[PDB]
Amino acid sequence: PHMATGQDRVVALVDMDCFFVQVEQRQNPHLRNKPCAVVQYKSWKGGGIIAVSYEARAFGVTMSMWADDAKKLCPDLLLAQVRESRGKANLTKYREASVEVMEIMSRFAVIERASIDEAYVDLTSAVQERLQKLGQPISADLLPSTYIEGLPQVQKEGMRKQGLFQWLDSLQIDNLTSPDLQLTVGAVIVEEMRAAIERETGFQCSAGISHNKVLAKLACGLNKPNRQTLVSHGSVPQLFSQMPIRKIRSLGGKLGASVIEILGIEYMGELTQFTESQLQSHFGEKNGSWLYAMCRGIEHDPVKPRQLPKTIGCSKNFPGKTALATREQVQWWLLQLAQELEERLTKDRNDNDRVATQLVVSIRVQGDKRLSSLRRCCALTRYDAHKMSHDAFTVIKNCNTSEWSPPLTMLFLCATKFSAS
DNA sequence: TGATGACGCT
DNA sequence: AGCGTCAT
Ligand SMILES: Nc1ccn([C@H]2C[C@H](O)[C@@H](COP(=O)(O)OP(=O)(O)OP(=O)(O)O)O2)c(=O)n1
Ligand SMILES: [Ca+2]
Ligand SMILES: [Ca+2]
Repeated sequence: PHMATGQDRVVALVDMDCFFVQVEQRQNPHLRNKPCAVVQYKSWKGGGIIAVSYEARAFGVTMSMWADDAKKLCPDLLLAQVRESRGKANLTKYREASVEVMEIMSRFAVIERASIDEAYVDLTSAVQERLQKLGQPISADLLPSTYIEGLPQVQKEGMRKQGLFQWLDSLQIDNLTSPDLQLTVGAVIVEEMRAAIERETGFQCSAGISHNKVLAKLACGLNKPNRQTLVSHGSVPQLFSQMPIRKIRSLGGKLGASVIEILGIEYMGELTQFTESQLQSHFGEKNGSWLYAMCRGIEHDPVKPRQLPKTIGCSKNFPGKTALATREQVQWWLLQLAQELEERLTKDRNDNDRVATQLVVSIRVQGDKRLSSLRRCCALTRYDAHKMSHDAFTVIKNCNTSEWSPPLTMLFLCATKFSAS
């Protein structure tokens, strides 16, 4: 009676399907329902693919594939190019499409912007309200695109409905504090949210509904595209019993590899065999407690009330022979970046009633193994591109070993530390 | 041959 | 503060 079960909140994660592709398909109907991809920089191997329609994925086309290589798998692949301004990729169209979706989501609940195409939603309050509206049963008709993970327990839609039926058939609708009922009502609301997003933007999305952010995110990916998935507390032991550790958000990197290496396990469920102290011993007090709870389906990270980015940045690589070797080059490109940055900052100030107060300048030198050879901050007191680019140079001036030596393979300008205005 | 953006550590 | 990790 004193063991927490992490069933206190209803949390959703809404993620747009093949997002940059949908933005380009809305604009150009010729791309709709076709194997297509979004690329940046046409000149090297046809350009780098950064988003892929589900039709193209069926041919094996992936992110981070050169377009020329993708065409070997999928000869009729259609392409849309990222806009280029001031000599660099410009992502404005996708950021603006993002604002369309985020503003719609914000009508339903306060959201946390987690990326350009996804947000978490805390629906706990909304669910309580809808529950008061309700002791009536919940019809399957209200969950037309919802999967219940773990159920049923020979066509795709047939399986979905059978699982949904088993779920609804055993719900206790007379209990307003039932976690399973709360999740179900959550899923009804997310059906409504996803309907509004598609009606008002044209964009389809997937979603996960569970009791916390990590499970919601995991759920979202289980049935994509254009579907949503409910992961109940009860579904966790079976789900985690064969779930590779790397699939869980934040464990896809070196920490996750060390969990696998040090403990000699493969699946998230196997973590339950360790005491909290054992896990803290290996991975630190914070990670240890987090893992101990998370492998039990429990996580407390709040949905933060933030739908605007906290930083506004401009970045460009200069690979191989294109590395910047003269001061005229370095200053010209700092200026190009500063000009895009000023543009976005001025728009931000008018839209969002805030001003950035710190400019961060980051570079990479040719032979450096680190992604950043220098990261330095200075004051950002005026939205002026020439001043920002001049300040950036001043701050990286002493890096030159010299004519710029070694040549620079990356420049980065980032506006940070916003204050109300 | 990429362009971002959040958060943790000392 | 500057660096790193993780991700999208
Ligand atoms: N390494 C990456 C990953 C993504 N994106 C951009 C392109 C994507 O369209 C968008 C959202 O990324 P997702 O990882 O959510 O992938 P998609 O939305 O493209 O596909 P899915 O339907 O699998 O979510 O962000 C990017 O520029 N670089
Ligand atoms: Ca997506
Ligand atoms: Ca995403």
